[PDB]
Amino acid sequence: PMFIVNTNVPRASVPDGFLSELTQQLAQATGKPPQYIAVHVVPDQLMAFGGSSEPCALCSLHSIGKIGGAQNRSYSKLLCGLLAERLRISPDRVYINYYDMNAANVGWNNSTFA
Amino acid sequence: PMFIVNTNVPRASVPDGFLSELTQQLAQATGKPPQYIAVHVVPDQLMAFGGSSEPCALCSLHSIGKIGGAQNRSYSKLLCGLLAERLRISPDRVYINYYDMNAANVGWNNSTFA
Amino acid sequence: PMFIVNTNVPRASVPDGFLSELTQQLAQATGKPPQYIAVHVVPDQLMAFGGSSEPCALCSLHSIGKIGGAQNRSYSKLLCGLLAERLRISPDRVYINYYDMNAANVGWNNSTFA
Ligand SMILES: O=c1c(O)c(-c2ccc(O)cc2O)oc2cc(O)cc(O)c12
Ligand SMILES: [Cl-]
Ligand SMILES: [Cl-]
Ligand SMILES: [Cl-]
Ligand SMILES: [Cl-]
Repeated sequence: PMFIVNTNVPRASVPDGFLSELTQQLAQATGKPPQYIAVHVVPDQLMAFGGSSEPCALCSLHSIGKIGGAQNRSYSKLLCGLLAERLRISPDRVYINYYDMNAANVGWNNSTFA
Repeated sequence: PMFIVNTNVPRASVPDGFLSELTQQLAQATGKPPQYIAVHVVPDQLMAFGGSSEPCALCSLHSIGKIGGAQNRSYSKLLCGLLAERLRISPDRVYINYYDMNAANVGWNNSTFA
Repeated sequence: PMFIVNTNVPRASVPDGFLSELTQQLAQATGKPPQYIAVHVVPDQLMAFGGSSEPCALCSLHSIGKIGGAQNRSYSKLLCGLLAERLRISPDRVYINYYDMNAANVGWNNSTFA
C-alpha cells in the first residue's frame, strides 16, 4: 500500500522514526507485509481546513484490497490517533481518502501486480 | 471536500488570502458548509505543461457528491478563473482532476462519512 | 495526460532536461501530443519504501483512456527504466498508480474534456 500525509505542521515537529512507525502500524492494521508499504510525509504545507490555518492533515491510503466500510473506519481511528499523538493534529482536522486499487493499475518492478 | 493546487508559481506570487478565498468560493460552488472544505496550495513546484515551464497548475477537487459533467464544467470555469486572476496562470495550462468520493472512502475524525 | 513522480532523490540528482525527457517519452507512449502532457517531479521528499529510505519513487499516471492491463505493464517498464537510468532508483522501489480518467472528470481551459 501507499500512505501519504500532507500537513502544515513544521518539519521539526515530525518526530524521528515517524515514517517507520507509520510503516509498522499500517502493516498491523492492513495486514499487508511491511516490504510492500510505502509512506510519504509532507510537512510545512500551505493548507487550511474549514478556512482555519490551525494544524491539519490531508492524507491518502491506496491499497490493493483491504479497503472497505469497516476497514476504513478502523484505519481512520488508527491513523487519526497517530497524527494526534505524534503530530498534535486534532482528528476533526484530518481527511484521509481511501483508494481500492485494481492490481492491473499498480505498477511495480517493471510490471503490474495483475 | 478537498481542493489541491500544485503550481510552479513562486510562493511570493501566491497572494495573501488565497486559501481563504478558495475556501469561501468552494463553499458556495459545492454547496457544502465551509467547515468541511479543505484547501492546499503547493507553490514552487518543478513542473512542465506541454513541455514548457511557464506558469501552470495541476489541481484536484475531491467531494462526496456534487461532482458530475455539468457541475465540473462550472467548477472548471470558476477555478481556472481564480488561478488566472490570482496566480496569472493561463487556463490552458491548468488540469483539474475531479473525484466523486464514496462516503465510505473518506476518513475524518477517527471514522468515515459512511 | 498527467504524470507525477515523488521521490526522496535530491534536487541536484534530477538531471537537466528531465521534465522534457518525460514529456517526450510519455507523448510517445500515450500517443498524445506533447502539448497535452503535464509532468510534475517532486524531489527531496521524506519517504520510505518497505521501511527503507534508500532511493524510491511514488508516481501516478492519469490519462483519459490508454489505461489497461497490457498498456500499464508497458508504461511500468518504460517509466521504471527512466527512473533507474536517470534518477538511479531501483525498479523494485517504484510504485506507479494508473488512473483511467472519465472525460467528465477532467478540467482544462475553462472546460472539461467531455
Ligand atoms: O488531452 C487532454 C488530457 O490528456 C487531459 C487530462 C487531464 C487530466 C488528467 O488527469 C488526465 C488527462 O488525460 O485532459 C484534457 C482536458 C480537456 O478539456 C481537453 C483535453 O484534450 C485533455
Ligand atoms: Cl497494495
Ligand atoms: Cl466532501
Ligand atoms: Cl470513492
Ligand atoms: Cl474518473
